[PDB]
Amino acid sequence: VGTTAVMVAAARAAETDRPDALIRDPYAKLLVTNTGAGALWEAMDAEAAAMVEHMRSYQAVRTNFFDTYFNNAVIDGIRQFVILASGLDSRAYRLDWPTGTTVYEIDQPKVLAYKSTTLAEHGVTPTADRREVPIDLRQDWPPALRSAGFDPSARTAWLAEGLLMYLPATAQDGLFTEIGGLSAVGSRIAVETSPLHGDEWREQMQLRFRRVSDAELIYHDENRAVVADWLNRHGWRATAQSAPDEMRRVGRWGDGVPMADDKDAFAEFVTAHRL
Repeated sequence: VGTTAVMVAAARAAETDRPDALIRDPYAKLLVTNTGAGALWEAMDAEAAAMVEHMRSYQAVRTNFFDTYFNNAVIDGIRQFVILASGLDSRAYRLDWPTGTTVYEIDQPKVLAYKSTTLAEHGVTPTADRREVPIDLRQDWPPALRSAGFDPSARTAWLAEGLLMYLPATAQDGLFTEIGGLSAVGSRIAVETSPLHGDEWREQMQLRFRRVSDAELIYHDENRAVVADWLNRHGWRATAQSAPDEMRRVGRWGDGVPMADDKDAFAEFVTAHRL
């Protein structure tokens, strides 16, 4: 399990522990006790403190956004879901799924094995029809998804959280092309984009974070396609909500964190419907 997947699960666990929790992930603590970096993340001036509060709030708001997306897909009758690079995401376990729902998780086999076994040791299994698809997304993943039972003729809700910023710009295009090729009319996708001008942020976040213990986007590319624009010319109707706009909407934006005035330092949450 990567460092990033642990950190964001730790954030969800931290949110969940509060009385005023925006989201509740009963499985996140379980999942980061059993790696050991959520001891550090569980443990961890104004700018520095504002950075830790931002990490927690951004993850809460992001989680709430994608949860709402899946919940609304369920309401709209969609019964096939795909979580791309599912990591430590516990949505297949914690969200309410109607009978007849299938939820595919695609990620590398060691990540999937860690999550399922860790959850088992705690007596946790899913109620919904959860299907693992062990493959790397930079490789030929569509046949793997199909062999797991995926029906391309059915409406799908796809999720790509915390992924694109860790993929080379050329990989992003190929990913979306494959998704389009597997998507029936009325399918949807929600994705967290890579920030428009956003490698610098991780460094002042790394620096502020490194003072908290005491006590990088290697693929950042100026030529990366804008996601909403790309989807809107490849068979989708796509719109974007900036992460700061979303954080403001629910009263969770702290303007005290460095680069607060730079909306380009933050992801957008793009939602799209297949035409």
